[PDB]
Amino acid sequence: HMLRPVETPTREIKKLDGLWAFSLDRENCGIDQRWWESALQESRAIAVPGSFNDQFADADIRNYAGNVWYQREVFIPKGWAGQRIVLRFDAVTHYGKVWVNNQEVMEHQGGYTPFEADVTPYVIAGKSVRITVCVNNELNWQTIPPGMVITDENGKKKQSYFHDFFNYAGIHRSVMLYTTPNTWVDDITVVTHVAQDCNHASVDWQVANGDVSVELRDADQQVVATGQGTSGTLQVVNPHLWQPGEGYLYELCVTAKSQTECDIYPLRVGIRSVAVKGEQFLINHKPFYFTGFGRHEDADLRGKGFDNVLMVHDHALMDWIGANSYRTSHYPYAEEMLDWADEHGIVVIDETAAVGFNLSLGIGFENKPKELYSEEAVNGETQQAHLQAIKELIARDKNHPSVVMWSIANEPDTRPQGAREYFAPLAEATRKLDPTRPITCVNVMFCDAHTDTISDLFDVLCLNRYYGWYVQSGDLETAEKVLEKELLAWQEKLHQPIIITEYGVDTLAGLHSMYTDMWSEEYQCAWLDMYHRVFDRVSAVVGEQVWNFADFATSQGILRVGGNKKGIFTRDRKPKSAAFLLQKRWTGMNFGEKPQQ
Amino acid sequence: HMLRPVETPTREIKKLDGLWAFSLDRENCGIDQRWWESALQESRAIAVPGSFNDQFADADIRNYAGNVWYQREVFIPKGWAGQRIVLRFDAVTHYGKVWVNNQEVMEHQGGYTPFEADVTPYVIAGKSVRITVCVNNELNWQTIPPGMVITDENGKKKQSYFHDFFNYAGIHRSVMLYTTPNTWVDDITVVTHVAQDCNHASVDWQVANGDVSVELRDADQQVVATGQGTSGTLQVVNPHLWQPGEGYLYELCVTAKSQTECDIYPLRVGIRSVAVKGEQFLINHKPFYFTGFGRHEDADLRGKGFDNVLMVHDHALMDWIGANSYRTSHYPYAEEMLDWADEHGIVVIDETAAVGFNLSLGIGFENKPKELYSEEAVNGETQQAHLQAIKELIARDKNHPSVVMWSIANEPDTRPQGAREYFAPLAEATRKLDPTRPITCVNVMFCDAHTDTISDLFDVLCLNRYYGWYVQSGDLETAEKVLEKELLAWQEKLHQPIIITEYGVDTLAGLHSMYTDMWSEEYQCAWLDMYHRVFDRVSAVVGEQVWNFADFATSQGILRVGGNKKGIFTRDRKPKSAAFLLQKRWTGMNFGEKPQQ
Ligand SMILES: CCCCCC[C@@H]1NC[C@@H](O)[C@H](O)[C@H]1C(=O)O
Ligand SMILES: CCCCCC[C@@H]1NC[C@@H](O)[C@H](O)[C@H]1C(=O)O
Repeated sequence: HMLRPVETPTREIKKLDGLWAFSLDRENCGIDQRWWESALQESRAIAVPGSFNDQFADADIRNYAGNVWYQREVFIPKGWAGQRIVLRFDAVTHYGKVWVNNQEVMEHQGGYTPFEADVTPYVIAGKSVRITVCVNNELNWQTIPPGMVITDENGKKKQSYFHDFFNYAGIHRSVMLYTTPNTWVDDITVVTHVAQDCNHASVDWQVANGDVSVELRDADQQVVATGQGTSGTLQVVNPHLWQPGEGYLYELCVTAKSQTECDIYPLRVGIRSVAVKGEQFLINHKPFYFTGFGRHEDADLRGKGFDNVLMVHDHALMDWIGANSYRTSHYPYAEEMLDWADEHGIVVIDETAAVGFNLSLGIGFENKPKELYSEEAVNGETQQAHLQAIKELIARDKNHPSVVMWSIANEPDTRPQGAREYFAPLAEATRKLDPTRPITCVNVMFCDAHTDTISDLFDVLCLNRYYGWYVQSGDLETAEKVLEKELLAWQEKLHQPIIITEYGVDTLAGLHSMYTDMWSEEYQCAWLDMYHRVFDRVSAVVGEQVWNFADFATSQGILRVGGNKKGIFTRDRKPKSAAFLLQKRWTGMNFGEKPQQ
Repeated sequence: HMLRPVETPTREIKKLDGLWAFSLDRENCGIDQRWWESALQESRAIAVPGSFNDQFADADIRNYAGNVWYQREVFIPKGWAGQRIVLRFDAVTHYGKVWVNNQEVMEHQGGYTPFEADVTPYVIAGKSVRITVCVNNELNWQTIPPGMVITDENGKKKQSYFHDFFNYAGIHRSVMLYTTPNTWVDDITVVTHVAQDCNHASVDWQVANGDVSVELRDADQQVVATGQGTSGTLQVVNPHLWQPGEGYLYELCVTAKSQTECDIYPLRVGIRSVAVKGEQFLINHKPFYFTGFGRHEDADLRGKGFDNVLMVHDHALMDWIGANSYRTSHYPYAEEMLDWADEHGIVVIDETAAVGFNLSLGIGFENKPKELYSEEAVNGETQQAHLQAIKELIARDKNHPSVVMWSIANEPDTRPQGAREYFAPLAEATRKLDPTRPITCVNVMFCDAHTDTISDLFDVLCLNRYYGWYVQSGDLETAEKVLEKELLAWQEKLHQPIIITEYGVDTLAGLHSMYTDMWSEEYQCAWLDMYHRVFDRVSAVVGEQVWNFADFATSQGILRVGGNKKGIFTRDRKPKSAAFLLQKRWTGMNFGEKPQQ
């Protein structure tokens, strides 16, 4: 049971603020020598939140595999003698184990979701405790995402993985201590139903030794509904709906009264209905059309570290270009992202970190498990770890009205028997963990309409298609034919709504061509344009998401010229020519509505 | 009297073909030691045609001022015992003096026009003579263009000049030996009149001890007119006219019969009428609208050297983009250019090399004659040299139907009294040297409508305007207002047709901006677009020529990031985004007709 921290009977002191002591451990003696005991040797200042790889311009820190130590002292605020205090890590990429002054208090696997522990017994209010963090950036076959650690003859660990983006690690987001009353709200769940768009209710179901009443206050803070019951309610309402263009928010505030002290938790709600009918995706009983991007949490110097200016600027760009939706590509994003999405009515495809369950999308000319689904590779523990990743993503983003669909994985290889054996239970478990949202699994190119094995276990079909790029390279005529043929094949086979969640081409900013050859800005424009002409001719396609909003870092190889260049913007957010192409189509269309051509 | 070499009683052996011996002369002892006597010492292979500056990747050859020696042996063809043979240099940039085996035979000042000498007495037919050329790249106040040589304390000559483009030198074009019969055509002049577009004649006037008859053969080689008379004729005709879109060519062939031997010269003619009426420029009695470029003869490695692939490719680009006209910016171009223009119906503004008669367009923070028009600077000899440059340009391109206007100079400073004193006689002398074409002088920005002194001495007003770039920098709103105000002021003051012969902005390929700030591709697009919206609101503007077709080399300075970047194409001919902007406007308009907005 987890909620995002906020105010009044609750209060934060964040240690996000500032520089920590940081150290490597090339021989992994930190645990043996109990480094959490003393203040570190060999410590250098590092900034949190932020990846550790790019911060020191050193290829050895950058390419490190192992454990790293983050440590900082802090003064525990003194008006906190009688309240309950928690230590919350909003993300520690891959694995983290924390000591609060010689006392292990938490441990976590999963680099993208928050994890907290009550630390009341282990701290002296009014004085300073020392926080030590042990961070592991290693991936094996039971981590979400999977990878393999390669140890050379000399014990240097080098991490290989099967996804594009670079394996940035560290404390990527918020680290804070926050206090709730000893009687406190611990979890909230809100569900919205709507009929003729002027007439429904907000079911609730709450959970910590406190009798609870909930007021549903206005944007004007005018109250229009009231309930009581730990097992919640159905507050019935005639309302203004949370819509894609505007995203209205009521405020449902839950009051947890114990007979002495009280706690109250403010939770914003968007009144909207999501469903799939035939080949139509409907938000509030109207067929929506998705436009926008796959994104990444990547940026210069800070890696995957959260940054407010970046969020403000990237939403300004996305707003300008006319995007209405995005997918949290290949891991759960910072919650600040989803909060922004709620206030602005941005439609979001929420996705777990389950990427790389595929051993066919390689560079060439170089020792893998020859069976993807097996005891050596993706096995039962992997499945359990995956289900737990689904449970953490859902427990954190269930109430967000902007999250409109759950993505279980991205681009697994579905051809082997055992893909369906691995995925079907996860598809079912996910539906039972949130029956109010449709479910998806993003589908790779070579698992075509004929060969794919699991897409009928999901509500929406999300395709990643690169005809004319990785195959039929340079050939816009042939690729157009292939793309039309496979889209009609998919619509014939499943009669589900189709979103093209990935389509894009590597483009060097400033490379121009009078031909329309690959890597050129002219080719990025003509290729996106040919895709758009096809989408507009297939009734089932309800959504387009250009593969990347910006250029991002990847591991080194012959396929990646300083990373992935499929961005519409450069890594410093400057637009390639295709940006204006996109802006013309996406602002020239009626909002949320499929282009009539 | 000069004509371009061609065939049958005439025949070429070109020494353009191939590598010559080349040498510097840092102490100028080549003339004293009569290097033309022997085969050179210290000689390295060099390619002709082509500048010498960029060919060796050496900054000292590149930045040299002085004399250089070109020398090659050649075998004089033996079936040339009884015909007359000439040595023709199509261009030797700035100055050249040639010895044909210890016999000075020619000398020339003027780096852009051909010069030839009969060499019959000085050669043994059937054996090989040695050709030595002395080339000077220096500019003083009596050269077209003017410059000043700066000699430092150690006698190193460094050339300063007052124009943008780099002072490339050498043998830039064709060097050939060609034979005519001892009775030969020596000069031709053709004039075209046309009334209701189905009804007029071709006046002629011919000139070398030969009785002459002229047949006017078809594209089908069908004869439709015939004359005789050294003093020519008026062949009256009902015809298909030389038009801008197509450029039909008759062939007028002149037959020079002596009683024994004969010579005949083929000369293509375009039947078209050019005139100015009010604020209208008419080709064949219809108002034309100019689109296209200022160009340059500049390209990688070869400098200003002529190259056939470059001509084919640049015309393919210009054709694609929709350009119908161009100005031979800042010197006469290769005649092959004007021949191409004739066959393709490209309208050309022909311009002399008289650039830099202005000492106000400088970079800053650095000794010039404080009076531009004076004995120290532009004086009477400069005027005579300028008139001779006008005479050479006109004698070479008079018959070309594509040449539709003569440009006397580019961007002189007209404010001082003495600008009108210098220019008026040249304007008159030019009208009397070709009364069939309108006359222009390209006008610089700071000689505004109020202050300019000489524009009323010319038929067409050609403006070079850079509001929003060099002034009101970045400000599209303010610059738009200024540009409209000055264009209406010019139309009010002179009621002449206005061509904007220069408008452009420096643009780094691949620099992009979400603002529309300078040096960005987005700014090049928005600035050209604002100019186009203004032009379309002023009745007198009949022509637009974006300043540069491609990026070109300039001398070093703080204003030029690796040269001038105002090109629409890069120096390797790849398009910036604005190229598509241009292609949309220029191909979306009715041909030769002003955009109705
Ligand atoms: C032949 C199949 C090619 C799959 C390649 C498409 C990949 N999908 C997942 C994304 O994270 C990658 O960046 C994308 C790519 O490589 O740019
Ligand atoms: C303030 C007046 C500025 C004049 C500058 C305009 C110049 N006209 C002549 C061209 O040869 C130059 O390239 C152009 C420029 O500099 O790019």
